[PDB]
Amino acid sequence: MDMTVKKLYFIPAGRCMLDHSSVNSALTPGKLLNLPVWCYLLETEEGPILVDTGMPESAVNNEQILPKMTEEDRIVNILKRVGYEPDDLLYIISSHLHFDHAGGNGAFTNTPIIVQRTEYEAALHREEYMKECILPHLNYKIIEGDYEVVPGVQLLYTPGHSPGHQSLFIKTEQSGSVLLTIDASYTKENFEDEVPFAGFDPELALSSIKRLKEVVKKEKPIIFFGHDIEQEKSCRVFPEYI
Ligand SMILES: [Zn+2]
Ligand SMILES: [Zn+2]
Repeated sequence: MDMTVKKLYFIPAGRCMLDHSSVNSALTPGKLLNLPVWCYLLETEEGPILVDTGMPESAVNNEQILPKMTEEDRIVNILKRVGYEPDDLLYIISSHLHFDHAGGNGAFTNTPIIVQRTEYEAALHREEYMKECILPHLNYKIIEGDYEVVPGVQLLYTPGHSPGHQSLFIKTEQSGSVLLTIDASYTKENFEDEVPFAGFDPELALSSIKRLKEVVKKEKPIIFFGHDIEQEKSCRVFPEYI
């Protein structure tokens, strides 16, 4: 039997202000949304695993897209609070390399950073990628498609929102099956109702959602969305875990 993840921690990593048309492509632009930024910490048998690394420190007190980030929201300060130094981490998982998911990746210079090849290669070329998110000499562990990280921790390839976006399917000891969509769906309605949202390839984003729905049919997991203001406040967050 595969081990489950001992603890899954949801960690607030600051916020990001966007036009409301980013959670619903049909909306008349002109209203602001203040979205939560997340990272996740997985305690496993072989060691702690961090999923995403917050915003780049150039966003600290430095707000189309307006980062709302304090010093406390820097990944190493998050790491201090959880009780680890970067080198304690078994793996870093980058769901993708957008600035609000990979901006702290430079803090981890020894830990393998799991990233999809299509994401990594896009970040080497596409304009939307900040250098903080694609530093050249980190220990990248480049994968393609679905991948088991450690027993209990699986990566589901869900491109569309970005060229190589990936989501997480986790089994925890306390909660059983958990799906973290990350940016494969910002909100429940992006997923449930297939309300269109911001992305590199919306058509591919839809098929990724359709694939996740096949997984949900079979596994019936609890699902946590990437930037969901409605779901946010009833999540148990660090120091609590699920
Ligand atoms: Zn994104
Ligand atoms: Zn995001």
